[PDB]
Amino acid sequence: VKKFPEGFLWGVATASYQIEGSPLADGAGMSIWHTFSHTPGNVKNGDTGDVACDHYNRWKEDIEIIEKLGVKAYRFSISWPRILPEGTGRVNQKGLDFYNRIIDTLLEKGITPFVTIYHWDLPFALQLKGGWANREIADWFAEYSRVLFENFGDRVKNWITLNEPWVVAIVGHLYGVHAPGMRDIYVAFRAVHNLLRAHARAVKVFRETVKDGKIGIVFNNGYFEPASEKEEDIRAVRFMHQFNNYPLFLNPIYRGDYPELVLEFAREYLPENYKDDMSEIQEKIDFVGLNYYSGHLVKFDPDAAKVSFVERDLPKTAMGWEIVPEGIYWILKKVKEEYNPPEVYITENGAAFDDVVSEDGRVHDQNRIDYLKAHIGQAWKAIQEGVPLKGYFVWSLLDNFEWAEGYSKRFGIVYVDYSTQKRIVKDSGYWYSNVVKNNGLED
Ligand SMILES: OC[C@H]1N/C(=N\O)[C@H](O)[C@@H](O)[C@@H]1O
Ligand SMILES: [Ca+2]
Ligand SMILES: [Ca+2]
Repeated sequence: VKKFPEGFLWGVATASYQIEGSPLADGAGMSIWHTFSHTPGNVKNGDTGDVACDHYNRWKEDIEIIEKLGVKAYRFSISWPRILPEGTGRVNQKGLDFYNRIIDTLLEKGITPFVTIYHWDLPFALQLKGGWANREIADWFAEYSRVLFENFGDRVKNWITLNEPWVVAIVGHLYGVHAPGMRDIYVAFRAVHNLLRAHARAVKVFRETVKDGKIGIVFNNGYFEPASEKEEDIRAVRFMHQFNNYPLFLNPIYRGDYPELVLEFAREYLPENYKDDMSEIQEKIDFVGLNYYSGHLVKFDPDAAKVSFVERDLPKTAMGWEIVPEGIYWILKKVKEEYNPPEVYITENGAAFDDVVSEDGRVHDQNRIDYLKAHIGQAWKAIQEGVPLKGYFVWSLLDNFEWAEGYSKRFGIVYVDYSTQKRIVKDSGYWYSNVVKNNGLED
């Protein structure tokens, strides 16, 4: 048996664009995901968030499923352009109303809300003004955040500024695979820097507006292992960890500069006097959220950021991602070793598999159970070794719009039949309910 600490938080997570649908309802402005997904070629099958899980209408029934499963924390995001259709200026009361109903219902049911302020659905109106490339986004994001704090901070006490700023910056502005779909390395590093500035401004106003609250920030992480003992491969691993994982943002937040290998690689792409902003970027945070899915074997490659991945014969998910549960232990140990944050959450962990509804009307996803069990066990090991891990959130409550992969990839512990919008709790859902009941793993 592996019992967690008594106050441990077990949650499920979603994001607004992935589940809500009705992106233009009730006065909402377009987001960059609306325009990106409506551009032919950008998303598999031409899928969009126009309907998704229809959570905009079905939110009450989905919360009843959270209650049914016995889960006591729900991490969800707020759509910026539902709240401020033009990004700044006009506040849309019906956008506030939508989230107020969710928040009030969660509290009535004793489910703790964790609110992600930004999970990639930037207002299109702000992208026309450069989006994350524009230094002024620190002001725009501070404005938006203040609206949320003033409206919701009486009830919501646990907040996240940004989901995965690395992905926002690099995947959105260097690889061009996510909205706003750009390929410019100078823009991408200015986005990294503005994301830190925006985050820090939001925390600063949080201290004025939610004096009894806690605020943090969420990073994607992978477990990188070297293909050989060659110094060049060891160094390539170090680079991937400093660039792709939490240090890109936590070295600034905790130490006041970007990590060594990031500076070596990218100093020419950063704003000239970027260091002027580092004093503000050090604004104190209450917790760090780490997302974790997969591991990669890495090699130096002069033809590649000089790093290529080496495919391994390891079990994989429907995303093609290698299943390496020890990486969740490694990343937790490493965050403590490097930055010693006072509190850490696993803010996403999960897996996509090819789910089907059998004749019994059930969804038998033993592969998803095995995945979640292995990673939860490794998280438990990290706790035994002193990592201040305070909670774990499964990605996701619901099958949903998987960004550029569209609806083809199912990460839910609840299946969604998109023709009828019927929800079917998967075996992993029943499994996880039992994990919450036992406060850990029982065999
Ligand atoms: O790719 C799965 C999941 N993983 C994520 N980050 O690693 C995103 O936050 C989330 O929106 C996405 O659906
Ligand atoms: Ca109920
Ligand atoms: Ca300064």
